[PDB]
Amino acid sequence: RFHSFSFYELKNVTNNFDERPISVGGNKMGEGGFGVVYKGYVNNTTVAVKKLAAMVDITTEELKQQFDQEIKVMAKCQHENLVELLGFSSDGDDLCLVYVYMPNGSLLDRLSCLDGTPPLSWHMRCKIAQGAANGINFLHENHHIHRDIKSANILLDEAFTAKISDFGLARASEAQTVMTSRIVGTTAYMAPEALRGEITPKSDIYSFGVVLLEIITGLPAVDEHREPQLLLDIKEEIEDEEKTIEDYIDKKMNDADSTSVEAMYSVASQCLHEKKNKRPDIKKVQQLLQEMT
Ligand SMILES: CNc1cc(-c2ccc3cc(C#N)cnn23)ncc1C(=O)NC[C@@H](F)C(C)(C)O
Repeated sequence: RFHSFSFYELKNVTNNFDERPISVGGNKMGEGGFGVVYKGYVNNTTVAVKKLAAMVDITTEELKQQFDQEIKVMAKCQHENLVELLGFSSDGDDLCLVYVYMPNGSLLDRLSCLDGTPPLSWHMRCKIAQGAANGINFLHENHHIHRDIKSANILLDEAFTAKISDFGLARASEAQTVMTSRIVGTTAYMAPEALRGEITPKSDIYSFGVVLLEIITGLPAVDEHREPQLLLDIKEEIEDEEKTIEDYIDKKMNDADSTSVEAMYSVASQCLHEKKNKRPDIKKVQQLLQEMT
């Protein structure tokens, strides 16, 4: 179970929600469409505090439903490859979620070496891939579709254990795929059918395939000042025999052998089937990654 903080704790331990980035003396550690994440301290524990906010176009009602989803999901799902929700504040007109602080931040930022952190070794990238898959597997076995799988939502503890975060968009799975009029996610990560409003766990797999390409290449999922602009189009250029995965391997690594890299790439490529029904389910992905080390 959880703890019910009021603001005055959360406000006051985040330097009154100091929105300046950590690196310039504030408390901001990251931000997304649904809020800003702040560094705080509760008792003797460093925490991450997410204060919700419509950073994109969405309703207060939608924010509140997302807040309630996250609690509901976290109340049911405890696992070492998921983040740990300590508690929340609903006090007044501002919603906060409090988590155990993750000392290595997001996988997106570590693949970028943001703030000067050292590149991830191939050995740690394999541990991260296996961990994220274990976490997704746990969600699907508990009949939850994540719907927002991306490197920004994979956090890393001091041993680089991968932790899936951000469950406000999650949905129960079951019978047959369902459709919604509200299309959510980050387009560079999204499966075809999810772009069309279909809700299905197969879309989590596709998104995980993109994360695996990020892990192998260190490239961003989308980059305007790059060609191609979309990472997932790398599969088409390798499949057309123009290039090979080795042309794209991240150079900021000295411990990556061709055989394990091709094994990871092969998994990513299966995940990235445009046809939803040709993709491996998460159990299969998990086993493929286990066989790879
Ligand atoms: C995005 N960044 C963080 C996020 C989090 C964190 C922990 C749990 C949760 C849950 C959600 C949600 N929903 C969002 N975040 N979250 N914990 C730390 C960081 C961070 O920036 N750590 C510092 C390092 F990066 C380093 C020193 C190398 O700079």
